[PDB]
Amino acid sequence: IAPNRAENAYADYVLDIGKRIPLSAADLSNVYESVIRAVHDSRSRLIDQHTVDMIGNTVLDALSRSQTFRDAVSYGIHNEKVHIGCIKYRNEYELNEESSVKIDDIQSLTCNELYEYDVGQEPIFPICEAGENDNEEPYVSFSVAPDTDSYEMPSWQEGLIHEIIHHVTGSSDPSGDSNIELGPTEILARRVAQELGWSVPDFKGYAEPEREAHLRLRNLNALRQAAMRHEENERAFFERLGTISDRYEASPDFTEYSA
Ligand SMILES: [Mg+2]
Ligand SMILES: [Zn+2]
Repeated sequence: IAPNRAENAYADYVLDIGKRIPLSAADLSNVYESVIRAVHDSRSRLIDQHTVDMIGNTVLDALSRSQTFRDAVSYGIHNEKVHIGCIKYRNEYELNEESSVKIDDIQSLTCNELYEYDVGQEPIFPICEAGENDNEEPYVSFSVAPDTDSYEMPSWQEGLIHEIIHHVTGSSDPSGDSNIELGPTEILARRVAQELGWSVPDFKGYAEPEREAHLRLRNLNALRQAAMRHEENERAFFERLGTISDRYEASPDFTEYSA
């Protein structure tokens, strides 16, 4: 009898069961290829090439260097969860209701209104979730990627791994809001981060105020950085973010930014 998917015990269950049938080198090779394909096919729903690359780098690095991630992934493949190669990626955002910002839509946002608000009143929020589309195909929506070498990068990577773990292990977050338990999804993601040398803050609970503040500020900064990357194409940037947030396809070739 397995632990419930929302209890901390579920994390160790997943790893124990996952280690029983390890990915062969050929198995891993094929998973590696499926992820590359999946991420490449995610372009039409990601904000920019940088984010495409970073998602790819992050998942592939985790597969290459983290036994925990490989165990979680193998668990999913052999125990009727999501095969990681089936997962596509998106950068869906949502207007913040409390914001004083006066805009009808994400498309209308400007770099300015993004920088004229600190955490608490920021104009938009990323949607970070493991969901499924109409055809029941799994996707992960997550923050745009922060700049290479940014403070935000390891936390962003750990958070991305977190969402994938939902899919590939079927793990949940804690049922109630807690300051002392992380839940099995976050537990696993933290182990992966530790194995890969991603420096993330040592939080105790999934809903700890410091954790909530950290995430919000990471997201705001990742978004500011992403916008600044496309400073010359400001309208194109927010229009694409809106297109994706409305659940439409944008150019898989990012022609909106083209020289
Ligand atoms: Mg709208
Ligand atoms: Zn979660």
